Amino acid sequence: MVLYFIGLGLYDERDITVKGLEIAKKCDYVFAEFYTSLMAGTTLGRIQKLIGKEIRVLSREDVELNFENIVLPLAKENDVAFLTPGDPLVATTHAELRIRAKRAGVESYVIHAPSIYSAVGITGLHIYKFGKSMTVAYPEGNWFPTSYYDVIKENAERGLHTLLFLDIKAEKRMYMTANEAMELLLKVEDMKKGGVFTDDTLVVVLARAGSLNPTIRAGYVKDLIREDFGDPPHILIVPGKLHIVEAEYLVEIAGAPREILRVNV
Amino acid sequence: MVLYFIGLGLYDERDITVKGLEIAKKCDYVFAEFYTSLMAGTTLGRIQKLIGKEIRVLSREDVELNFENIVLPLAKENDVAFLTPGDPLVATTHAELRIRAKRAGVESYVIHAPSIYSAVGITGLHIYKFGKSMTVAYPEGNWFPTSYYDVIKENAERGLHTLLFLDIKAEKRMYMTANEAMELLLKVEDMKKGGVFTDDTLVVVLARAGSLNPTIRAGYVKDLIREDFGDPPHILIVPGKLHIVEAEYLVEIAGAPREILRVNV
Ligand SMILES: Nc1ncnc2c1ncn2[C@@H]1O[C@H](CSCC[C@H](N)C(=O)O)[C@@H](O)[C@H]1O
Repeated sequence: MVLYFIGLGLYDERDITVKGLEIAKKCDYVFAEFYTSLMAGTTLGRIQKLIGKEIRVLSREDVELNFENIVLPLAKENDVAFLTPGDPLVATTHAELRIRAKRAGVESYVIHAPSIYSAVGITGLHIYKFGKSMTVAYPEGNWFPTSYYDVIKENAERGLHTLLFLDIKAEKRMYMTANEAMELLLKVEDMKKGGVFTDDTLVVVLARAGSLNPTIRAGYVKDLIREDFGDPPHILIVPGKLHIVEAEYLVEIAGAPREILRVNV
Repeated sequence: MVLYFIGLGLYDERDITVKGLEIAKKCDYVFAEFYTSLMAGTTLGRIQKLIGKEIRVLSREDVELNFENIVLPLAKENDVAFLTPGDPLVATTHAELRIRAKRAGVESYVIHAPSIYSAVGITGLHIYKFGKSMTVAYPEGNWFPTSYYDVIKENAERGLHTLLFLDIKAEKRMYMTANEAMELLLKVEDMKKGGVFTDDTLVVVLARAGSLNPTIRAGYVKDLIREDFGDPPHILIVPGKLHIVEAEYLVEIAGAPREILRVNV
């Protein structure tokens, strides 16, 4: 009679909360999805071994079109868990799955876990200063989407930081790199000539957040566009003007150049 | 000789990530602070029992003024952990403590935990639609803060939601309720009269996120300003223009008036 939405955290199998693990261990069935994101620092095998339950993986269609035919029926007469990378209900379409549960006469509870939305705090940027967030998407065929670029302009205009998720093909395991995102943005800039993202723009790159050894780097696009930030996933952040303390952190902790202490403050 | 900033999570001691618990268990000395937020579902005892260590609680002054004299010294010789509610670097100034660690020749690592900042996902509001966030601070003497009112206006104009952290004076056991935050906002509307926050403004209240049964309520200020949402902590959210599915969730899950189902696009 209960469905548990349990987050797995940021990077590996230990990023799940003690509450999340203990509850999942007492469930009769355990589902998971890895289409909204992947746990780059672990495997399904390691996650199963830790929970001690076999985990049936679901596709985007399994969830989006048949959550009520696949997961909810079992939740009617058992304790069922639905695992997802990060914090549950962060992924735009997930909240409504709770409405489905309600409609099916199933109770649902949410066990939270670390999300990249809060993990970026490790970049030293004050979290209250973040504005609208967006995802950078790959152009394709006759379609060049550029709204993420307009958002950077609108946020920075107001002194707000912009968090940019990079496109991902979880099935193909093809991640967009911070480098590809920057070059995409330089291309969009050349098209709109808006002066929003150039070689002189200051950006922050966060890779493998959650890991004990994440890669935190800050600098101008002209020097970072070709730097190796390691293995995915990659998160890109275009900061609005900086508070002196944020700059000091980026310089001391993320190796940013002294120049931002006068140029971007 | 290392320093770990370990988040304890949103509500009780089980909201700590497995990574955090296992590392906290092997540390030589364990420090913590409980003034940046409130964990209503646990006590210091349960935390000590859970990690098997004496925890010495620090005050805002011990941290802001003597972190480098109290904590950093031991980090030179032993492995130390600094426990904080939620995520250690979110809506705090704890990030700056890493700079102090570096300048003292001490290595630091951050272990994330579920933060209220991503927990907003449980309100059904798309977290990418959140704009700049702010804190509603208690008036002090003749000084009456009002920036949080302008922020709501700014975000609303852009159709973005506004997350409002509520104030806290842990040394006096004071935790601002959503009700008090609403009262303060109506007063500010009085001074400014920008038509930003009134009896007809739709708001969302999330209380004690992280527990199995948090209070999630949505409605008009005229009907919510006197309603009891349980014990703290509470945050307050002033949504902008809603998406259809955001509205459906608020009504079905957060018990909002059916008529916010009709959006004025
Ligand atoms: N479980 C919870 N439920 C509702 N609000 C919460 C909360 N935990 C924190 N808050 C809100 O945030 C304020 C403290 S701000 C510090 C936040 C913390 N680092 C984190 O990651 O969550 C509180 O006064 C309250 O308004």
